[PDB]
Amino acid sequence: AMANAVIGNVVTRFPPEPSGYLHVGHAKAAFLNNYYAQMYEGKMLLRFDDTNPVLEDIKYEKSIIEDLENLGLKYEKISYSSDHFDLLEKYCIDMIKMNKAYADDTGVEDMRNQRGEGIESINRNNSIEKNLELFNEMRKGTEIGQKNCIRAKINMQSKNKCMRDPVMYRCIVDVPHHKHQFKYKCYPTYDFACPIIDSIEGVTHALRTNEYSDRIEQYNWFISTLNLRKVYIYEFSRLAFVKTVMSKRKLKWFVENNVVDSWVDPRFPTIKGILRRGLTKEALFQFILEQGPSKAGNLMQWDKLWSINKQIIDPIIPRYAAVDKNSSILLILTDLTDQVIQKERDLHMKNKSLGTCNMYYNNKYLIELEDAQTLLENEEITLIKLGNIIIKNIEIKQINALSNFHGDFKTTKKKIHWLPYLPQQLITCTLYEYDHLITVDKFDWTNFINFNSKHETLVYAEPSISSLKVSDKFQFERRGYFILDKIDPHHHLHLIKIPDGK
Ligand SMILES: [Cl-]
Ligand SMILES: [Cl-]
Ligand SMILES: [Cl-]
Ligand SMILES: [Cl-]
Ligand SMILES: [Cl-]
Ligand SMILES: [Mn+2]
Ligand SMILES: [Mn+2]
Ligand SMILES: [Mn+2]
Ligand SMILES: [Mn+2]
Repeated sequence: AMANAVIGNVVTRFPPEPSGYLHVGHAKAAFLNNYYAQMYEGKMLLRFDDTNPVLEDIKYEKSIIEDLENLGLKYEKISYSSDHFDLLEKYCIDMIKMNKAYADDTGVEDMRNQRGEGIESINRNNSIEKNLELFNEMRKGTEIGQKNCIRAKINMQSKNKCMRDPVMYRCIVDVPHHKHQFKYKCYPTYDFACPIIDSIEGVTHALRTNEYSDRIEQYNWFISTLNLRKVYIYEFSRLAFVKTVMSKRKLKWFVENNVVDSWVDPRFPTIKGILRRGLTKEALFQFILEQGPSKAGNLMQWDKLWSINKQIIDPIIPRYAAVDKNSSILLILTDLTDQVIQKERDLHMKNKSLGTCNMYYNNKYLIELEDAQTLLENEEITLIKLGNIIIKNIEIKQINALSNFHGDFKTTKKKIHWLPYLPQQLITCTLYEYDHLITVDKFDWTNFINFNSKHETLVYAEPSISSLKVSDKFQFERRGYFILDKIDPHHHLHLIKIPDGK
């Protein structure tokens, strides 16, 4: 819903916590806020939701910004929740002075169960000036102040657990804030800060994953009680996948235990990781647009996302060939000579926009051991993109065959790929095939870790693959889809298999 949205006057905002790397969960949010803003020719704010102190190992803002650019999402302005602390304090005092907030020194268990059973706590009827004295205590971070929090005074008998005096401010004196250090001793809560900040920042349409509770009634109460400009708020379903560890504790465990090497490892749910695994932002965004709502708590399968991605990339990438380097066996076309013939072929047989490549042939070829051990004497097979041959004797250590290129491809059922036996021009490559880090769909947990989830293979590839640049995607004939990840000394390629949904 873009309720009462007006063309040219919509402002949304994407509000990630600046305390971690962007991961695919953020995906939906980042896109939908951009989607709706473009639908209405409006603006999308980027607000780092730094409302409470969190110990950070790195300033994550740069990472988030870079990933957002890598998704084509552009935003009008960048703010911090923390930029409104002074304003938020002002409003908190106004709340106290309208008798719509009180200080409460009741304990956490007691408070939780009085909210459960609906008992208004003793302090609910404090005087305004007592509430003010206590709030200043919190602002100062004294003993008393740390004993206290500020709650909204709504309705403890309400049907909705979120309207029974939610907490608005808290006193945190020991954890530093990633921007203001220990300058603030009290901090607003998410529930109090979000409506206020959206309102004063110009947001017309706040978008939020459904948290299964009716925070909406609360949001709205805050906005009306304070007499602020109204913000519409639409809840959409969270996007989460199976076999995906999204918990920072367990992610850090992986990283510090050398199960992965960085937070950008392709088995990780970070945006950098999944792009590195070969996903297109087009695929992800179309997946989001096409998936509809999801019951709170449901996890999606990866297969549809990768199938979308395959349909996207299949028509716009070159097709090259590669064989297993240590097990490839030699096939000799005994009627030809070792003169090296070079023919122009098309990089895509059905998309000449990608252009041409050079193909080399000789009397000597490299074919797959599986393909090889499938052959039979006097069997006429097809070297793809080249022509047909008839096998003579399967010596498997060698295969001898005779050329017959001018015959038709129709009468042939076996159509194998190949590499010209030119070791000084064949390109050596490492293929990485990744698997999920956990064996289960959701959560003694480390006993479900797939430790051997990075399979490496050495292959030879056509010389023309040298033309590829880092991050290029392509297809290996009868092998699958890959993305160039790294170029090494002596043009050794590191290639990551892109899942295809099958
Ligand atoms: Cl609470
Ligand atoms: Cl939804
Ligand atoms: Cl955690
Ligand atoms: Cl790595
Ligand atoms: Cl086949
Ligand atoms: Mn920071
Ligand atoms: Mn010769
Ligand atoms: Mn010929
Ligand atoms: Mn495996």
